[PDB]
Amino acid sequence: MTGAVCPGSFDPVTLGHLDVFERAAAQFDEVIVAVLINPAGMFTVDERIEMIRESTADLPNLRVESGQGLLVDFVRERGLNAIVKGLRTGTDFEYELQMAQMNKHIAGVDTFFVATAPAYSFVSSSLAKEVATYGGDVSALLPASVHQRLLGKLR
Amino acid sequence: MTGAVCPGSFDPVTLGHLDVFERAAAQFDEVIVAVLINPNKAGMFTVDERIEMIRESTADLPNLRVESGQGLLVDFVRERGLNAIVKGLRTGTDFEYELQMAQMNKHIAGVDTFFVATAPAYSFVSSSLAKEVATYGGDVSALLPASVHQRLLGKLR
Amino acid sequence: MTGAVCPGSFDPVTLGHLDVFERAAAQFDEVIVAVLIAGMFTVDERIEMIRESTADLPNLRVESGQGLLVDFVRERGLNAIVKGLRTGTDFEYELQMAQMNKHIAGVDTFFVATAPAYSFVSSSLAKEVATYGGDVSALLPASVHQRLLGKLR
Amino acid sequence: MTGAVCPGSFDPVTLGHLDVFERAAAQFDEVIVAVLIAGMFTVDERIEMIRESTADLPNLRVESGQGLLVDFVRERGLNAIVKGLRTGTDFEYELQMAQMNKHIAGVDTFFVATAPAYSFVSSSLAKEVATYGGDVSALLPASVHQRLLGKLR
Amino acid sequence: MTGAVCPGSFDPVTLGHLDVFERAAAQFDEVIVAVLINPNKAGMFTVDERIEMIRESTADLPNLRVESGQGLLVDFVRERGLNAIVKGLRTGTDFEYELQMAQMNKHIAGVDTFFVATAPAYSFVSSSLAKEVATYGGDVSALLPASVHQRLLGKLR
Amino acid sequence: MTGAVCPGSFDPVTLGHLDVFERAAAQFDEVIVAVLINPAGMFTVDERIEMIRESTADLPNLRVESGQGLLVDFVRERGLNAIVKGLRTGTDFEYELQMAQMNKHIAGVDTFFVATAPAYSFVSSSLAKEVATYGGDVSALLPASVHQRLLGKLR
Ligand SMILES: O=C(O)CCc1c[nH]c2ccccc12
Ligand SMILES: O=C(O)CCc1c[nH]c2ccccc12
Ligand SMILES: O=C(O)CCc1c[nH]c2ccccc12
Ligand SMILES: O=C(O)CCc1c[nH]c2ccccc12
Repeated sequence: MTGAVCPGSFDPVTLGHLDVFERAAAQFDEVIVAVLINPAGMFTVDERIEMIRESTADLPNLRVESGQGLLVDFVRERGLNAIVKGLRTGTDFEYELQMAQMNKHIAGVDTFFVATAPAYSFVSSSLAKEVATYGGDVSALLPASVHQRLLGKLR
Repeated sequence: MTGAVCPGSFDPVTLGHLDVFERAAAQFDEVIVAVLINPNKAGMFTVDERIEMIRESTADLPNLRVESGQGLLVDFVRERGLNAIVKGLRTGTDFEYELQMAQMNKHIAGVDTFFVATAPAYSFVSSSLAKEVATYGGDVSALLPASVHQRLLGKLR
Repeated sequence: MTGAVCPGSFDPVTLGHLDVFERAAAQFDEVIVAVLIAGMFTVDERIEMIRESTADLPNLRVESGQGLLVDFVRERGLNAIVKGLRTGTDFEYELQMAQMNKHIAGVDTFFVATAPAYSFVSSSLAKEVATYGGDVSALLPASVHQRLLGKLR
Repeated sequence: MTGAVCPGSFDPVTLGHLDVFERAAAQFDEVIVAVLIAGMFTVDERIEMIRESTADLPNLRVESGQGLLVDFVRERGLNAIVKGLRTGTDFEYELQMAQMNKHIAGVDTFFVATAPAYSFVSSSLAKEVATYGGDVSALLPASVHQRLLGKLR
Repeated sequence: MTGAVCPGSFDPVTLGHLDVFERAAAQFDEVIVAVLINPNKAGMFTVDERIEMIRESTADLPNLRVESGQGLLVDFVRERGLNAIVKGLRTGTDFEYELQMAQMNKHIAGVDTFFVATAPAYSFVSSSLAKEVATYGGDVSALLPASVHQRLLGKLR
Repeated sequence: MTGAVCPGSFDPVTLGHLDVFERAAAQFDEVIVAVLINPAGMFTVDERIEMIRESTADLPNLRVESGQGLLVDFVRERGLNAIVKGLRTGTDFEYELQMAQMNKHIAGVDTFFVATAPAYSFVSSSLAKEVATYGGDVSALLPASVHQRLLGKLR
């Protein structure tokens, strides 16, 4: 039985994230989305977890959990040793490569990167929030449920 | 039954490739190494030679097999009932041009591509640079499996 | 009297190229597509395919050329190039030619990011995929696609 | 009726920025420099410094703004941004914002490669160097440089 | 009498830094490690601690010395009668932003900068990532000299 | 006594190359410019060597020699173990990094990279030849003597 962890802050989850979740769930027997609790953002951890669960309702082999500290501990504690992450640019690859090599060195945990779907290559949680704050329409870039909650926080 | 295809020309296979094979074999139920052959331009090693060098250095990976092919990689993948490619990457430059091919492959056949950063120690080895260095007498013994190094010197002499 | 030149081999023109043409036509009074003159299509064929695909762009025209792009540009009274860009790698090598062109002829180059949907399309990859039976119909203008099938079949 | 907006904080404007302004003014009928509103200079100060440095550009004006750049652009009847670029790293992060801006408001972005001589100048590095006594006089408009000395001395 | 300055905050020095020091010491008659201290924000280690960790792991480099400084690097370099900086680089992204600073330093003071690719084995270590990983309990003993690892754990506990 | 080798095809030498030569000569006791003879280009090896010698007449600690085969053999045969090369882009760095790591691995030879002077960041031997072929003026980008010879070959 194979498995991977998809880590992030997901504040909020975007369609870019969801695309990665879907592709991981299609290729591994089990996927765990790991939501970081940090020393902070727009949505509480529980809010983020619920938005991810709504968006991944049709992925039966994917579950969502929170964690803190070293990601490789979160991964190994659950019997796995693979991370799956989405990538948008060469710059992304160079920073993430450092962390991937470090994670493999310290804990034997592998990282698999997947290129973003072209349609979602310019979406990030940060930019979506920023645009929405000033009234820009980001409804095509977020799951439907997320866009609903986001308008709420902003009002 | 999960599975992935690890493609390349593997002319010859390097320790960087082998590292990628091992990591894929650890994470997928089956792995197929796809040895892509250009029917127009012969490489240094024949198809038989390429496959033998890979098999000899992967004997301890019981869920990996090696097959050659040509034409579209996505056809090789789909005809085996799979839809994942695993490829090793060294640089940001690598990521950008492989990004193009992965998006195209997803578009035309729904095949996914997963990239892995190769191990630091093998980051600077490529089949082509190993060949070039060996051609002019440089020592590349530590970058190639034992199944390769002396066959390579043999080809060159 | 603003104007820009959109250069390339366009063998064949793709929807990525067409997107750039449309954006250049929307921002300059005058756009010329400059077709460089052994690929798949003849110069006349490439010109025709672009003309077919840009009929709704009244301020655009298509011409062939040879030699330095800056001479093609300057001989038509203009001094700006508009070119599409996909990657950072693209930017760094196009940057060298942009600075060279500015240096030798005072011709400016404006780059525009490809539309997300065409980030992975190029003339070369479309031909390669199509050659092995892959469906590239969503990546090429309708006219082009039929013509491409013909060259292969 | 062509036009483009050149955005930034310009704290202060550098010769790199000015080069881009001049190139945009040469290719569009109308250029607006958009100054975003705790840096070194006040908004009024930054606006003044740019106006001083662009007196020879008759089709350029300088205005301050807040919020989404695309709204600043659209509210003035335009839909193009012109921005200067130094590196491939620059292109990849600016690319994300360019595609976002096109998506949300249909505003195009044209990038231009910095002049070779200004490849290493930025507002931040000029301030940092000047703060420790380094001579940045060859990298800033004459007016700006004097004003900068004043803020430090 | 040739010479180069190797700058950094070295908070703490890593094996990647040490590799760069050794390569500079091999190619220049004298090398000065320049420990740059921000008078506004304290790092994890004091200036004394940073210098001691560097000295302890460079004892076999007789043409290298260690001095702290602040403000413009080019002033530190020129006041010692030198005009070369040697810096290690990992990525293309590293090269682009260090490129800016090297051009600026050449412009304002005529100081040259030479970059070296760090060794593959140390490519992914940085002072900041080593600190972050150690903070949350990860094992970074193989990435730092002996002079550093336990002092680091000490700071953290 | 310190030393470095500056390798290339130099077909022809540009002001970008010369800038690198000057900076190497200022920092090492001895510099050797190594001109590759290849399996080819516009200028013969002897022509290239003479153009480099004219351009570096004021660098007494720099000499010019031809070589073939493995660069690290050329370097070690002359008692040195350092290469100095100019770099223009991050892309350049990524390709050259591979070769530098390989050269250090196989022969213990170090490589030091130096960023191009801003004024010469867009010049290359290849682009200068191409531009000159079609009548473009590249005289500000090449040593004076080189531009003279180049016009000759083209006529
Ligand atoms: O955003 C990421 O890629 C990593 C998030 C992350 C770091 N440590 C973690 C521990 C538990 C869950 C998530 C994380
Ligand atoms: O592909 C490109 O961008 C350059 C094509 C090109 C070079 N010189 C040219 C002259 C005329 C028309 C096109 C060209
Ligand atoms: O620096 C930039 O390129 C963006 C500045 C910017 C964002 N929103 C803006 C609104 C008005 C004027 C300027 C801005
Ligand atoms: O162009 C380069 O950087 C390398 C040229 C080169 C490779 N092997 C060489 C051997 C002798 C002289 C030069 C060379």
